[PDB]
Amino acid sequence: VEVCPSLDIRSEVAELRQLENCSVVEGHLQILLMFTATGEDFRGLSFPRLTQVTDYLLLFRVYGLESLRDLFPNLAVIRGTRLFLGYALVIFEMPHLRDVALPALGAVLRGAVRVEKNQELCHLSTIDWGLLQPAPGANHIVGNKLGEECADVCPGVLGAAGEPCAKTTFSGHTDYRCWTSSHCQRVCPCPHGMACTARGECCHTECLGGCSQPEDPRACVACRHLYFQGACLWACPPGTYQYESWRCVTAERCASLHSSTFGIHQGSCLAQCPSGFTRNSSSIFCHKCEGLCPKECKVGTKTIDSIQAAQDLVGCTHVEGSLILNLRQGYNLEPQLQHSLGLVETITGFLKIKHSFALVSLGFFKNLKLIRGDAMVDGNYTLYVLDNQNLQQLGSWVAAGLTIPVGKIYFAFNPRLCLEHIYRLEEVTGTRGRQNKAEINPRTNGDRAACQTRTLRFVSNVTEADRILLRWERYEPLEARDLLSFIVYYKESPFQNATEHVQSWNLLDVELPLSRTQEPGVTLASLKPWTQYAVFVRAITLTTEEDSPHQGAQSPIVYLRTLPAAPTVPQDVISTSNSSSHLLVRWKPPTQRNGNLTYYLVLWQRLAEDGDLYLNDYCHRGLRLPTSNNDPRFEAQEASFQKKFENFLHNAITIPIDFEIQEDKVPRERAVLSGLRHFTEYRIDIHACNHAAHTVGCSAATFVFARTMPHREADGIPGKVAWEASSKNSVLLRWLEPPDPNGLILKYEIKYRRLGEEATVLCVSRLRYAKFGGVHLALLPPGNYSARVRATSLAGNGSWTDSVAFYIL
Amino acid sequence: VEVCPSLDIRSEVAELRQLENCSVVEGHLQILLMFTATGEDFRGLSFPRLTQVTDYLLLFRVYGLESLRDLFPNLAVIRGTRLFLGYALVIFEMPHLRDVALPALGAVLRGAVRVEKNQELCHLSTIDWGLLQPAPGANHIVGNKLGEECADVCPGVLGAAGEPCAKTTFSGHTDYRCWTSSHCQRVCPCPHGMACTARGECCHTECLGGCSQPEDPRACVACRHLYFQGACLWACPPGTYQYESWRCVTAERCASLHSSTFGIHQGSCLAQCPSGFTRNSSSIFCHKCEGLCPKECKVGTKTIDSIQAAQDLVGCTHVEGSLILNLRQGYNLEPQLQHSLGLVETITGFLKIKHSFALVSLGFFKNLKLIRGDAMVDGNYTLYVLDNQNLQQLGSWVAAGLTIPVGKIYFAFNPRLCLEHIYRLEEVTGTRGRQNKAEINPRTNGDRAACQTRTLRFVSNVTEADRILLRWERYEPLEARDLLSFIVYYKESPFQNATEHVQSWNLLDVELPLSRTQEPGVTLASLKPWTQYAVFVRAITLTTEEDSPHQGAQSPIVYLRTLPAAPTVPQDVISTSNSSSHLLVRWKPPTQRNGNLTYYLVLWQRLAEDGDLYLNDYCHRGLRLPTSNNDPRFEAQEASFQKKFENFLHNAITIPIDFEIQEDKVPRERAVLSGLRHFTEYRIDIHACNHAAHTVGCSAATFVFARTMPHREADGIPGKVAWEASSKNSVLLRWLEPPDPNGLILKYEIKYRRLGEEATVLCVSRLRYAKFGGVHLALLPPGNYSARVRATSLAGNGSWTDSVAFYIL
Repeated sequence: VEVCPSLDIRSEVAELRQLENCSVVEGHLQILLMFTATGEDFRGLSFPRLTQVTDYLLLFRVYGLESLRDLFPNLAVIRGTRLFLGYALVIFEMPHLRDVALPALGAVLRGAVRVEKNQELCHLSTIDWGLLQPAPGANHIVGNKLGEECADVCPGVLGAAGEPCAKTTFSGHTDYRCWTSSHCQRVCPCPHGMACTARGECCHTECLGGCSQPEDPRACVACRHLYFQGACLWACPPGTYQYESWRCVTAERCASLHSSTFGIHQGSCLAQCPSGFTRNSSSIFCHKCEGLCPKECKVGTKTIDSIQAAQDLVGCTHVEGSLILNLRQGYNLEPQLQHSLGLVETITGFLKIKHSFALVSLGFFKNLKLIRGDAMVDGNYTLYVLDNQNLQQLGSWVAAGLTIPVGKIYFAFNPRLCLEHIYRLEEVTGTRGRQNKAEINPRTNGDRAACQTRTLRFVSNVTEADRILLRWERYEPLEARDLLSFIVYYKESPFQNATEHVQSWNLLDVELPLSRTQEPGVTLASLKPWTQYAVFVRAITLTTEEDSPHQGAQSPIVYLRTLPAAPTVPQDVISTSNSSSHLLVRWKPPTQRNGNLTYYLVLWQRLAEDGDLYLNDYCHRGLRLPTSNNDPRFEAQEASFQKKFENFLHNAITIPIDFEIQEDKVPRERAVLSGLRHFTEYRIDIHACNHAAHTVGCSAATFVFARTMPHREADGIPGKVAWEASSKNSVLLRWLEPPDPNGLILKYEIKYRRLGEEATVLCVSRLRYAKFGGVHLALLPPGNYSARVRATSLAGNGSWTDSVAFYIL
Repeated sequence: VEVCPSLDIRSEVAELRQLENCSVVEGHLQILLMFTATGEDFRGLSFPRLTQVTDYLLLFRVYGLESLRDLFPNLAVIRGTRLFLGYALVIFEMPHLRDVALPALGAVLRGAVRVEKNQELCHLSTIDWGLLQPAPGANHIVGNKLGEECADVCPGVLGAAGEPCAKTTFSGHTDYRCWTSSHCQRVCPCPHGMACTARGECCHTECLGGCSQPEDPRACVACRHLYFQGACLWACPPGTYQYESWRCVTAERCASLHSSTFGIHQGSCLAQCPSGFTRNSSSIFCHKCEGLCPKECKVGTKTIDSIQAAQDLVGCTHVEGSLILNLRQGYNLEPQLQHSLGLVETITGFLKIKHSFALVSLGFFKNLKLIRGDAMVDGNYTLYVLDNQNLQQLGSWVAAGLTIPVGKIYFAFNPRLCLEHIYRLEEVTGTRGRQNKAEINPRTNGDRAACQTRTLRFVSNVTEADRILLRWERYEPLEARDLLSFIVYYKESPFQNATEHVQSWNLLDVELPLSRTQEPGVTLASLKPWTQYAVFVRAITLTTEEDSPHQGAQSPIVYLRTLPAAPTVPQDVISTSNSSSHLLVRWKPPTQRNGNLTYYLVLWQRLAEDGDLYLNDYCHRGLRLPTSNNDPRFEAQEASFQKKFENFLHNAITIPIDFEIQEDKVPRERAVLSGLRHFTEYRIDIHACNHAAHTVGCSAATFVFARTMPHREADGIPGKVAWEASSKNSVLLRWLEPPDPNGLILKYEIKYRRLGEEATVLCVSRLRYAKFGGVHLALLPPGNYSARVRATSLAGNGSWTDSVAFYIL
């Protein structure tokens, strides 16, 4: 019945009293921030006549509210046309709340239900939103009281208050459905979407929530689809039109309800027609737009100071007022402004542009056509461009596109706006005799900048490893004085796309020589080898004469490439041995390729064992034997030291040409070395390479030391150990040295023992063995003895050999 | 004998051949980067006559070098006057090296020894640097071959080559000292610092390394302190002077050895006198400087493009040439340039300054006094200042400090340099009629900028929570046209120190109104509450007239403070209960104080237990009982939701004014609550506060829920359980309810059993107990029975009571 628009209530229980004359809310109902409220105030407060909310219901921090069983005892239908971030029912941070208690709630047509952060509210898990919501899968009910902490008691089940009611399943829990401990959900047997009554018989289909009589559209308490004159209908009668997607009102009635921009397109009296539809003065029909929507925006004198300030005028076509641009802190604002401004076609007031240090061009007014100037600046000025430090192009809204009915233009203190553009604008405007001098006079605008940009062509280029010399043709300063100097912009551009005038570039001044020959030239230095550089030049040609054509000149962006140099040393060289005659090497590409990497030059050299291990006794002073490589591969002073030695290595180059260095070339970053000796150390040099036949050469070495795996039977003693007895209790035992041991042999451990007793061992060094060709045994009891021999090499212990038996008498 | 200056050898074994005519090196000997070298080349190469190196010895990547026993068989003394980063002997990354082998090395007077990354070099740990170095604690010997991997064999100990030698301790290892397997260290018994001979008798004290005859200074092979004519002396004879800290040469001899800037101060013929000493044309004595050192620097035409380019001229006083300044990319270069330039007093050539976009002032020439202009720019120009976009002050090198003998000055295209400074410079120079017009004419320099800075005083200030209104006195534009507008710089400065003109400031343009009243004014907005802002204003007053005094005006930096507002909600509230009647609360300060925090308002409210737990049976459908608080304290859609509710709370304020809210004020960020009930829940609201008597008020609540600890004996049943028998086998057992249970009682578990058999239990709800005041027992065999009762509350189980005995017949 009553319109009752969307309303918000805060801070006062008395403020709640604006719902006495309310029946259905044509919006959203918000109740929030109730600090000075107790249970006594809410116990005696009720709104029984409220029965429908259109948009959504929000409750937030309403102190002292125990339950909603008294506030909304008849709230049946929540339309949910407009959603609070997708939620039609929000109950957030509500102390003293215990149960939702909406016994008369029939359905929620659209929207999710969010009930979060109510540490005292429970009695929620005992209800199903399936009968209420069409999709109760979007509900977000977390943070409340623990479900098992409170007993979700419905009037049935146990010895509760009284008569029970129906039970339903929501998420596999076929349990009783109850709102509170006294009132439970009204569930009646009939197909979905049909309100019922006290008798239980479900009413007419168009009914929603409840009804007074069965099978009667006029008896509905809330029309499901459309409402009109106490009747429920699928669509409005032909004499009416839809409103708020929930009621029917005549064209005049809905026109009065919105009392200029409202429209009734497609059977719906909306506040504004959507894109492509508009109306001006005819009957209230949103007809199709021709090619665009002529949106009209009204501002008195809108001052623009940034992109956001101009974002208000987006989509505007006819501006009813004046514009005052002032953009000093921005940068590259042309695209953003063109996004915001540029659909404007007519400006009723003046246009002014002051102190726009960031406005390179006025090209964001492409569709600007008319400046009527009904309201104009003091002194009778319509276009007022003043103090623009760098404004060159002035845009393309010229050549009969413009017309200015009344007022004069005023260009002052625009140094980089040469007078040809302003004179062209005056010519195409059609008003020339309206103004006078001192308004477009020179000495303030038109100097400095150029009008006709000439072209300077590079004559000579020389490229070095870290230096580029350029020479362009000499450009005479036309006018005699015309003090000029060139400025070269050079930057590092990996690709062949670059933009002029814009920082990223490197600027370098060059004064031209005073002669006819020896063109200006320039020598860029400190450039990385094999790097593409974008270079161009520009003439400054600043002059002070009154009437003179500036005619600045510049050059196209040209891309040059420096000569390649030797690359850096390979990094992280890892060597391993998976066999007794093979080596595997891996590494990483150099940190500075300095060209196109082609391959890696790998050299390996066999290293002879040091003479230290040869001539000395090893029966005493044992050492830690070397092990084969098994690497798993499947502060300021120190830094200065490494930096100095890196600078030393920077000048190191390599010409790609028991001790014999063997070389190979490997395309990938991994190498396999074969044909190596067993248990012999090798030094590996790895140099990254590129096109070095004509270049300085390959990189420097990154040598590592790798030892191959020992052989299993390289220590085996050839032949059989021989014996020679003597009459003086001594015996000589002779055995031949192994032919190819693991590097070298160290000692001989001979095991001898008399038959029956324990075993004895003896260590003999190489010199002692070679002195007599074997070992001597003396001062032993007579009898039959047995002896065994074994060789020991750098790899480790050898293999025992066949025993020899001798006799002593 | 031979001078043999410091030399570096690279890349060629033949390049090593520059030491045949060398006896003592007057510098450092570097041997590095020997790629194409094998052991055969070095086996037949020796330098027996080299016996001393002054600075240091460096070896780096000399392939094929096995030992230095043949390269330097007589190198005895390393002076170490100049150190390679503190090291006198460096051997880095040396493949094929096996042993250092410096048998004749006597001592290293100064410097550490570094031997790193020699995977094949060993035979180092068997030597002591104590007899060689005065402090062998600075040695850095890591990364070589493992000490235990190779046998440090000296000619003694085991069955080595031959005659042994002495043993010494270095780091607690009293072991033999040996250079190689054939030659060991020469150690002779005598006090330190005394060379000995083959006989072993230590020679004269002045001897070092070795000697030919004992007790003879003329027999030394290398003089320890000073050398002169084959004699070793502590100091030079009076007819000579020191050189390189190692020899004596006459004044004429050392003058010829340095053949202009050399000096012989304090008995040492140095290449240049230190700070405070200099000589010009007299005898070669570095006398004391008067107040500064007149360092003279010669440059032809030095072009400066950055601070580093000007750092060459540091410390220069008399510049012999011309200077061409060009600083376009820098910022705030005045201090750095004053550090570099500023000691210059005379410039023989011209001075030119072109395109210096970063040169605000010429104040970095404080000591500049004369510009002779021997070499001068074309057109007879000595001072050539051109195209300086923002150059105002021109420095303080004026007022008779300057004089220009010949040439003219030329100031052009300096917009921000008003003509008064240039005219003053011309007046103090003394040359006015030398020049003419078109060289200091207006229309290029002197416009835009001001000369006499006026003062604008703020008239009115109004401060709001997030808005500041200012009004300053109206400044008429003197000259009629004089188009002017004010610019206000405002920034957030916590303290009262700030610098003008410099970005950090926020710029805002203000056009002055066209009237006599209503001073210009400005309204800064979007400002944080209770934040100090530095504000000042500046008049632009740009004009185009020929002869007019610009007379710009600005205002002093004034600091304003905005009004305070309510603070944010306290964060991270943690509540706990350490007792049955106390609560402890902690939190954190608000993220935005919005003033000076004074205290926290803490409210607590007792929460009654929900009526759900009262009227329902608890013998079935058990729940999870609540637990007392024991907290240990010793996506886009969600974010938008929280943001919207934070915006809702932003307008929430709190006036600092079974259900009773009790309030308190706490200065610290922690509160203690006492006098609470046992096992009763409490809601705690915490609001940060500040001076809110006149402000909008305190912050919003941050309530938490806390339950006190349960009482130990609150469930105890008062009195004694009574019994009443009946003739129909039934008995009634009555017990009184506990007076103050933990919240509420839930059920009664009564335990009864016949004497002899097992025990039985029975559950009774509150309603059943209250129906008859107790429990009933029926249908039991006759006999003497005993029963016990217990109470159960929300906290948990209670305490058992005294039993009651009854009889059935």
